[PDB]
Amino acid sequence: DRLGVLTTTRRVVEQAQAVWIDHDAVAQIAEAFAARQVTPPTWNRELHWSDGREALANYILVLDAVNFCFWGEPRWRIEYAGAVYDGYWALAASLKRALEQGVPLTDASYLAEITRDDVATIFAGEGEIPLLDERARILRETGSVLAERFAGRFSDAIAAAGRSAVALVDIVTNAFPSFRDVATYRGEQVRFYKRAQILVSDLYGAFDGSDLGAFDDLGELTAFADYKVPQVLHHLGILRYAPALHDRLARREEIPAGSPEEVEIRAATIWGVEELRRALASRGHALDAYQVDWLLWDEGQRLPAGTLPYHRTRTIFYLE
Ligand SMILES: Nc1nc2c(c(CN[C@H]3C=C[C@H](O)[C@@H]3O)cn2[C@@H]2O[C@H](CO)[C@@H](O)[C@H]2O)c(=O)[nH]1
Repeated sequence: DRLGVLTTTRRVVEQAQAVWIDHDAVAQIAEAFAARQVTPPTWNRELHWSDGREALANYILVLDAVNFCFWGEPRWRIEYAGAVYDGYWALAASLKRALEQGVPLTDASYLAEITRDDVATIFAGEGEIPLLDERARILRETGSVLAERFAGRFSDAIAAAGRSAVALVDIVTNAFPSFRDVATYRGEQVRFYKRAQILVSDLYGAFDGSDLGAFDDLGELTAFADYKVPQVLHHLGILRYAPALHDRLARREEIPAGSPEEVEIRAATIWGVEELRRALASRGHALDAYQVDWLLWDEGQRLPAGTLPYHRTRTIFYLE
């Protein structure tokens, strides 16, 4: 456990007061998923952009740099190629739309200099992308670190990982402050690394496990502690919420980032996915944790209305 995500989240799950895993539900979900041999959707090529290996690598870095927090009213929606998109697909469609119109979002020089007005246009639609100014600051940070550290080529960073998914997460969090996804719980550091781990899996997806997306240790990635996978784990009965937390999610009351309740949901999401992976594997359906994550996240896209709302956390980068 070379990143310490499973080890530190395990401490949270064992002590957790608002969140617990129903291991009976895990076994019952495993039985059903293993029977119909469910796999995750193929990495989505319609709404993800593509080009040369150097450009595609920078595109993945940019995509996942700003891959967070799409909720709010009025709902942020985007028009691309005849269809309207919200949430993640709005992020993906907005970047692809921009690049196709010749916006150089793969050029470190441009990224380093990008204005509030530039990213407001890239993400222009109904409402406004949450934390707009924050995404401008991250794209500047991302651009200038690419330029200074890696000759404006994320391929250099990937090359230095030596086809270790875990080594690449560590290289990203070391170099890019905004990818440092840790918290504390009862005075102990909890490590999560949602966006850095997503990034590694998105390279694997984009490059078909070849060239820059080649990794010999993808099994070492955990789930990505977001707000849809826990909502899917709650819907499937795997995650249970205590009264006060349940009522907060139902009332759509925002939950402060790094608060005990938020850290417990995220830690229980990691261990919810890992317990489902173990149970599935025991029933002869061996998947990697990131594959179980993708599968569950896909389920998140078509939950039956009346399902308990996802937790609302404003992703904070107070330590720029
Ligand atoms: N755990 C998890 N979270 C994901 C994703 C994604 C998008 N992933 C795509 C890439 C490969 C998968 O098959 C998906 O189509 C966004 N997100 C996050 O979901 C939330 C709402 O989009 C945000 O917190 C995003 O950062 C995921 O796969 N797993």
